[PDB]
Amino acid sequence: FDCAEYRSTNIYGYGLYEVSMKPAKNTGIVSSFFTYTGPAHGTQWDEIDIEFLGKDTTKVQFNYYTNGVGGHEKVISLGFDASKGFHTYAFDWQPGYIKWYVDGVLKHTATANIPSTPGKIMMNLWNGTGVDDWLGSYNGANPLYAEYDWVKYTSNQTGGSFFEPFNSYNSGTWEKADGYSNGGVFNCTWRANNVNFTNDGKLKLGLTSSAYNA
Ligand SMILES: [Ca+2]
Repeated sequence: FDCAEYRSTNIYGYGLYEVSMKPAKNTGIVSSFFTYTGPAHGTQWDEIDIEFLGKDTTKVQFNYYTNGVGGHEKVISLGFDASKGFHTYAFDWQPGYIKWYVDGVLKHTATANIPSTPGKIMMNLWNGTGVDDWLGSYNGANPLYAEYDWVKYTSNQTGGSFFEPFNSYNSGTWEKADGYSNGGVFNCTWRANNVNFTNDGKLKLGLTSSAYNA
């Protein structure tokens, strides 16, 4: 299977992160929005997530890692099927807390071990393996798509905030991952061809089958 990941070329720190998106629905996959940095960037592993388990798009899972330590999962019931339309998700990441919101309403707050290292803004869609209890077993359904209408970041004591509407590939600010696979539980290869932009200005990530899957 071929999957998709769009990520920022620069790094960002404390500030408010907002994304308007519509994840994909299907057992075995994840659609997400998150910050990430790690060792392959000579840092501790720090990440804040917003993930939709395709197995149940009426819920959202929040998590974060500080120095490679995770285990802060929090699943919340949205009260709607995220896969049916665009909603705004966000997290405000400050030195002493992380607050997550859904359509402007505070849904969860974390204060233990909040991360500090700026990371890149990443969005991806993939099928997993080896973690059937968490994601459900992937049944090869394809093609599947996750859509993003816009990303906005408001820096604290940082430099530049930005607004990205996804009208087209802005390669000066983002990159499409290509030709490698994260390995581990990610059971697909990232492909730049699977990162596309629709006509009405949405980022569209696709999950498709490869020759050996048919
Ligand atoms: Ca847009």
